[PDB]
Amino acid sequence: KTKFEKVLLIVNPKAGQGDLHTNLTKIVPPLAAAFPDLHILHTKEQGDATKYCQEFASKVDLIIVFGGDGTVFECTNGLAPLEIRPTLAIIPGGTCNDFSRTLGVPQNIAEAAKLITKEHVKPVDVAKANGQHFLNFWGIGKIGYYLSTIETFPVKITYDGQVYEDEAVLVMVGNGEYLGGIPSFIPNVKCDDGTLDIFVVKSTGIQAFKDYIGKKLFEDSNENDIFHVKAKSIHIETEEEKEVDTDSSLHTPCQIELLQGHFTMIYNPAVV
Repeated sequence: KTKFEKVLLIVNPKAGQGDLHTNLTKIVPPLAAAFPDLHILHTKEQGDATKYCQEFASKVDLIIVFGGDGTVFECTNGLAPLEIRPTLAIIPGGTCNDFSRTLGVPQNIAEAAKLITKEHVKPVDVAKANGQHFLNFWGIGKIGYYLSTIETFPVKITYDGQVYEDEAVLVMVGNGEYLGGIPSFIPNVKCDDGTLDIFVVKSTGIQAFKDYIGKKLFEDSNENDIFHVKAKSIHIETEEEKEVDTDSSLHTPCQIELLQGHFTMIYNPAVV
């Protein structure tokens, strides 16, 4: 007997290295075997995943998304503002699959589908920036590309009553544990620790920051060239309005809040 009476699987037909038929041979059978009421819908256009989430949110217990970061993000945005939000699961169908990695989901899609079958679920925090939800990151100054080509601007940050003023080349607020297919360069960021990670690279910390990239660090290095703190309530102000990037249209100034345990998600306890 399962804890998910009704299941929806959303499929992006474009997703996955291989072709639709081959992908579906890998993921559907274990799901169909495990869940006696399973509804499968293909997306057709941008926005469909969001609409399916919103339509089935009160009707199913588990929503599974097969697709890349864009499709996953459609789901996050679809579900986050709703009063009733089923458990969510991801089968990685893009190149980065940042949030699936955060949950320790196998990148082999057959293995990812079988994982869902084990029904291991945990609460995950969801961020809100100026009334916009994000799962992974908020940044001023997507990630897979910006890193590859890795000027200064003043910033003022208030976070739980304290403040930080300085000249920064990059400002980020992290929730997810992976960015651009690899471990987040923000040390000890966690999707479920009840706080957000502020990470600032100062005009002078470019070199040091280059060093952080790639590594999974747990302690900080350059308190002088890089500012890193954890906070629950964050306000970021700049000299001139700047544009914001997330997992979208925001811009400074900006208030950020964290919704603790807002989603429940399937994950891999053998890895995370």
